[PDB]
Amino acid sequence: QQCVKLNDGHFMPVLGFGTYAPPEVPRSKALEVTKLAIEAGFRHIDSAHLYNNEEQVGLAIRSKIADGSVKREDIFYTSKLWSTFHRPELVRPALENSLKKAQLDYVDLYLIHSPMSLKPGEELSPTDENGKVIFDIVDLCTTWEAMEKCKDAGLAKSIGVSNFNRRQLEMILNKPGLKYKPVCNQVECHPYFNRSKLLDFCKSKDIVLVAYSALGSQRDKRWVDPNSPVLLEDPVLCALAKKHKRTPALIALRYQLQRGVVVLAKSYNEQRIRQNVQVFEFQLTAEDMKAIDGLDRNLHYFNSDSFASHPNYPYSDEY
Ligand SMILES: NC(=O)c1ccc[n+]([C@@H]2O[C@H](COP(=O)([O-])OP(=O)(O)OC[C@H]3O[C@@H](n4cnc5c(N)ncnc54)[C@H](OP(=O)(O)O)[C@@H]3O)[C@@H](O)[C@H]2O)c1
Ligand SMILES: CCNC(=O)CCC/C=C\C[C@@H]1[C@@H](/C=C/[C@@H](O)CCc2ccccc2)[C@H](O)C[C@@H]1O
Repeated sequence: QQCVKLNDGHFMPVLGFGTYAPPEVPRSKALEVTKLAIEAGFRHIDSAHLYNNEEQVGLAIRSKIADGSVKREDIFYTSKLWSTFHRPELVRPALENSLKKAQLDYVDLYLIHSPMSLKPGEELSPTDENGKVIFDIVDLCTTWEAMEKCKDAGLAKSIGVSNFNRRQLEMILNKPGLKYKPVCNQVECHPYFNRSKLLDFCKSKDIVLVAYSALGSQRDKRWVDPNSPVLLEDPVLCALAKKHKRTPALIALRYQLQRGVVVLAKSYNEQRIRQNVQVFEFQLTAEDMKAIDGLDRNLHYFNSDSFASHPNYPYSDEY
């Protein structure tokens, strides 16, 4: 397992474990799978306030340190600030609670989960009588400045963003008095949505692209595009799998690794968890890479169309 140096000087394992699982999955599973992930070789763990699993994931991390398997410095742990906590005065308090939940002194990375602000309050998804999500209006530069203060204090080793498009990134990059550039931009990235233009832009600013839904997505009927094709069923990925004697998932992950993208992989299956670390055991040829590049269809699995009205909807621009 290799790492990538952040514009922070910090190192980020290029292979990360995705801890999100739908609410139907017992909260107890997050604890077991994260430990299995660690034992399998994962050193980068991705969590968030939205996942409602920080206590478990954090406990899983501390259990692996306690049993002497790893050192805190060996694990790269990240959490995120939910959209209902974008308001400046709510940022540090959010990070501290996340730290308390995980029982950690610092988070390796803290991200602004999404540029789309939501009504502050208790609800993760505040909605009106019509089931419509209530938006909020916040200057993300102030959210970022609060983010910087958390790094100043040592609560976060690095800080970055997620789901930002070029315009939104430039906004932070061009902010006067900027103290810290985001070390990354975690976005949806897979062969059907390879984000080539955004990727090249991020590299030009020394911002690493971290891919999520890299194995497709979990395809939750509540949140996925019903008409979207199944990535792991792709005939090209499957042909490549056969050629390399690997799996479509391994092919999709390796693709990201070779174009300089940090890849996340969520699995709550012990055998698939262990299979996923095999992404380091082989490599795709330039022609393999070329064929995969051609699969891009600007497809995002998240069925967000109903939020395109949000002024900060990231998918309104080319990239
Ligand atoms: N910031 C954001 O907006 C955002 C959005 C979405 C996700 N994320 C993060 O990124 C992670 C990954 O994204 P995602 O949740 O869409 O998941 P994903 O990694 O695209 O999910 C892959 C799905 O494929 C299956 N899988 C895993 N390894 C496999 C293998 N070797 N062969 C065949 N199937 C395999 C898994 O099912 P099994 O569990 O059955 O193995 C899993 O549900 C999340 O856990 C989360 O931490 C961030
Ligand atoms: C467009 C790019 N994606 C983004 O920014 C991130 C969108 C939020 C993260 C994940 C998408 C959904 C989650 C849905 C959450 C909704 O309740 C709130 C969505 C929302 C609407 C308006 C403003 C902020 C958030 C669900 O838990 C599982 C599924 O994965």
